[PDB]
Amino acid sequence: GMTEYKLVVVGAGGVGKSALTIQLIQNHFVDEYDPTIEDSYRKQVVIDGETCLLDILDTAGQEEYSAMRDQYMRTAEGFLCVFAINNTKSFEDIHHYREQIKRVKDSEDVPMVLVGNKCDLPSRTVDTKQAQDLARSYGIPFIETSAKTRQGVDDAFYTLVREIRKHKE
Amino acid sequence: GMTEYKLVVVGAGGVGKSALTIQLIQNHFVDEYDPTIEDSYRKQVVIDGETCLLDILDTAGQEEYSAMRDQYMRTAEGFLCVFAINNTKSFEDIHHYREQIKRVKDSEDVPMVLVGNKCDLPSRTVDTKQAQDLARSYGIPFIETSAKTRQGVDDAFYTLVREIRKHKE
Ligand SMILES: Nc1nc2c(ncn2[C@@H]2O[C@H](COP(=O)(O)OP(=O)(O)O)[C@@H](O)[C@H]2O)c(=O)[nH]1
Ligand SMILES: Nc1nc2c(ncn2[C@@H]2O[C@H](COP(=O)(O)OP(=O)(O)O)[C@@H](O)[C@H]2O)c(=O)[nH]1
Ligand SMILES: [Mg+2]
Ligand SMILES: [Mg+2]
Repeated sequence: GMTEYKLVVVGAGGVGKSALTIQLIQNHFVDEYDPTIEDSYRKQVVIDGETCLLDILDTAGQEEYSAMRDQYMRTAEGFLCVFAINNTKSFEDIHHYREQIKRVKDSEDVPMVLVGNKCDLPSRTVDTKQAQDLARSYGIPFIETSAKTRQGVDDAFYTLVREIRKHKE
Repeated sequence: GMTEYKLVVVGAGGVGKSALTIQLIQNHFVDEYDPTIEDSYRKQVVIDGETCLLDILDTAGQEEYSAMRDQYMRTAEGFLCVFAINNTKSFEDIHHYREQIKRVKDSEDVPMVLVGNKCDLPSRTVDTKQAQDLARSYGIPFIETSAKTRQGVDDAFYTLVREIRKHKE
């Protein structure tokens, strides 16, 4: 049937993983989303003229057991690694998330996008060059996003889908 | 195996995409064809003395998933972009369709014809020069048609096929 793409959003708490998911799914910005809510979202889209379904797991803290986490991490085809451009710690924490994906997927070639969220905020502590440099080093795309403005949210998810398509071609 | 040309008709609802297809297929003008109906038509024709088959998808621009739509947009060889000369909005909407075509065909060199329909009407708000100028900008032909009078309907479709023949030359 219709192609399904299983995506997982990873990153340090507070970077805007839920705001980005919900912007994509529900086309609105939520100012408060309880940190501990972990859940998956399905949305039909058209990417480069291809009608497909995005199956997205919005991840929370790595403390608590999630039955959903097990299946997705196992079966996921693509990952958004999200940092916040006003959170230096979160950008420093990116290599971790990527090394955990490689280990769980037992593979050095997992489709991934590097996402710098909160581009709507005027004091960046993580600049464009540093983000471009990391992504280049990983051989993945970097996309600047605002969950509040919708800036580049579609771009990030569509770029991961395109990255998955190339992993099969 | 007889040569098949897969054509897709695109444009804003109400420009006469269905009227033009049915004029070509059934050699009559239909005043009432459900705006939301999308389907494909196959018709044997003779172009410049070549007996070929036209496989045309008359698009309705609907939301629900259609495997046939996806197949046609991916496998198509040529596109009619249709506006109505008494519909300024529809001519303004032409760039959107061309950009969708570029994205799905993964190319900036896709056989295309710009079609200005309803030249039987005296209330023209989109003049010949502006249509010629857009087509020149895109590097494609512009053809004036009337589904009701059957003016240039054959010309529109046969012009697209010739454009496809040159792409494959
Ligand atoms: N200005 C701004 N605030 C954002 C953005 N994304 C998330 N936020 C806010 O940052 C906080 C954390 O967002 P949340 O989605 O809970 O983060 P998560 O735990 O990483 O999923 C909330 O107050 C959000 O409203 C963004 O792009 N811009
Ligand atoms: N006068 C005139 N009316 C037309 C012409 N082509 C279509 N129509 C009418 O305009 C409307 C739109 O036609 P339709 O085929 O439904 O457009 P579509 O939605 O683009 O497929 C219908 O009421 C048609 O009868 C034309 O060349 N001249
Ligand atoms: Mg959250
Ligand atoms: Mg129609």
